[PDB]
Amino acid sequence: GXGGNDNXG
Amino acid sequence: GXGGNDNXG
Amino acid sequence: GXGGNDNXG
Amino acid sequence: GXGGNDNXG
Amino acid sequence: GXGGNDNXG
Amino acid sequence: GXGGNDNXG
Amino acid sequence: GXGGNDNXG
Amino acid sequence: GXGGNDNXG
Amino acid sequence: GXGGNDNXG
Amino acid sequence: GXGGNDNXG
Amino acid sequence: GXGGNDNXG
Amino acid sequence: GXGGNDNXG
Amino acid sequence: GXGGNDNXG
Amino acid sequence: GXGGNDNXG
Amino acid sequence: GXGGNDNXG
Amino acid sequence: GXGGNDNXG
Amino acid sequence: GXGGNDNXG
Amino acid sequence: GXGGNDNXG
Amino acid sequence: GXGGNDNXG
Amino acid sequence: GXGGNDNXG
Amino acid sequence: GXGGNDNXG
Amino acid sequence: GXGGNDNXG
Amino acid sequence: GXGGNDNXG
Amino acid sequence: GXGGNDNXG
Amino acid sequence: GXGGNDNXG
Amino acid sequence: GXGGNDNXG
Amino acid sequence: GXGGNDNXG
Amino acid sequence: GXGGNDNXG
Amino acid sequence: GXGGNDNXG
Amino acid sequence: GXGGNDNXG
Amino acid sequence: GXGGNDNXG
Amino acid sequence: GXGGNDNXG
Amino acid sequence: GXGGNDNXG
Amino acid sequence: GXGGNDNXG
Amino acid sequence: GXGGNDNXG
Amino acid sequence: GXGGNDNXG
Amino acid sequence: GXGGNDNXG
Amino acid sequence: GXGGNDNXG
Amino acid sequence: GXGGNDNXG
Amino acid sequence: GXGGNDNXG
Amino acid sequence: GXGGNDNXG
Amino acid sequence: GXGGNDNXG
Repeated sequence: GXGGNDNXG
Repeated sequence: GXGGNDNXG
Repeated sequence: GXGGNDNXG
Repeated sequence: GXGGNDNXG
Repeated sequence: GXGGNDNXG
Repeated sequence: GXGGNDNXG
Repeated sequence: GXGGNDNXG
Repeated sequence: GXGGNDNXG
Repeated sequence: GXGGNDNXG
Repeated sequence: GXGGNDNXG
Repeated sequence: GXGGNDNXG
Repeated sequence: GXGGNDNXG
Repeated sequence: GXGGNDNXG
Repeated sequence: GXGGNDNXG
Repeated sequence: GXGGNDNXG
Repeated sequence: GXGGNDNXG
Repeated sequence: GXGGNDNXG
Repeated sequence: GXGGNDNXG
Repeated sequence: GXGGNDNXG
Repeated sequence: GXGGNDNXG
Repeated sequence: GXGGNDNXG
Repeated sequence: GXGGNDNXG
Repeated sequence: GXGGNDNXG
Repeated sequence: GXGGNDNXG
Repeated sequence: GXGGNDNXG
Repeated sequence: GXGGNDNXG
Repeated sequence: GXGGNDNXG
Repeated sequence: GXGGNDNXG
Repeated sequence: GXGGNDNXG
Repeated sequence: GXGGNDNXG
Repeated sequence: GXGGNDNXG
Repeated sequence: GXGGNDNXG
Repeated sequence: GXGGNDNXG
Repeated sequence: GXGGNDNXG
Repeated sequence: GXGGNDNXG
Repeated sequence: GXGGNDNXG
Repeated sequence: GXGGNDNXG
Repeated sequence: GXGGNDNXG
Repeated sequence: GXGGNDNXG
Repeated sequence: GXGGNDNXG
Repeated sequence: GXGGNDNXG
Repeated sequence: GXGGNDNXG
């Protein structure tokens, strides 16, 4: 999501 | 979502 | 997710 | 921190 | 930290 | 740290 | 459905 | 469905 | 389309 | 379209 | 499309 | 589904 | 949250 | 969270 | 989190 | 132009 | 142009 | 954006 | 152009 | 973005 | 991005 | 004829 | 004829 | 004829 | 689509 | 679409 | 698609 | 001169 | 001159 | 001159 | 210009 | 220019 | 230019 | 600049 | 003169 | 710059 | 002159 | 620059 | 002159 | 036309 | 046309 | 045309 995403927290 | 997104918190 | 993503924390 | 950024792109 | 960044791209 | 970065690409 | 769905981003 | 789905990004 | 697209019908 | 688009009908 | 696309119908 | 799915990125 | 059987598709 | 049987597809 | 039988496909 | 063009959507 | 072009979506 | 960006003029 | 082109999506 | 970027002019 | 980038002009 | 053309770029 | 053309690039 | 063409590049 | 007796110049 | 005896100059 | 008696110049 | 130019006639 | 140029006629 | 040029006629 | 202890996130 | 102790994230 | 103790993440 | 530019003074 | 001159284009 | 540019002074 | 000159293109 | 450029002064 | 000259192209 | 000693430079 | 001693440079 | 002693250089 064009920069690193931050999933599951 | 054009910058890293922040999912599940 | 165009930079390293951050999964499961 | 918590999603990366999009600097010049 | 917590997702990388996109510097010039 | 915690995902790498994308410098010029 | 003859596209692609963009979910949570 | 004749595309590709982009989920959590 | 950031999800998959549908080309030529 | 940021989701998948439909091209030529 | 950042997901898989569909080419020529 | 005749594409590819991009999950958590 | 997040309820049921989603075909997120 | 995250409920049911998702066909994330 | 992360619930059920996902066919992430 | 002289920034990459974006065709077929 | 003179930035790579983006065809077939 | 989604058309190539044009930096350093 | 003079940046690599991106065909067949 | 998703069209090649154009840096250092 | 996803079209080759164009650095050092 | 007499200079070429620029079709999609 | 008399200069070539630039088709998709 | 009289200069070649540039098809997909 | 991209249909007919076309001839790229 | 992109239909008929077209000839890219 | 990419259909017909085409001839790339 | 972004299409072939026409010099000295 | 981004398509073949036409020099000295 | 990104397609074949046409020098001295 | 583009002067100081900056840090691109 | 592009001067100082910068650190691209 | 591109001057100082920089460190590409 | 479509002529040469001057970067960082 | 610390650029480049673009003449007749 | 479509002529030569000048980088870092 | 510390660039390059683009003549007749 | 489409002519030769000048890099780092 | 510390570049390269692009003549008739 | 085209008169004198030009340093087209 | 084309007169004198040009240092086209 | 084409007159004198050119140092095309």
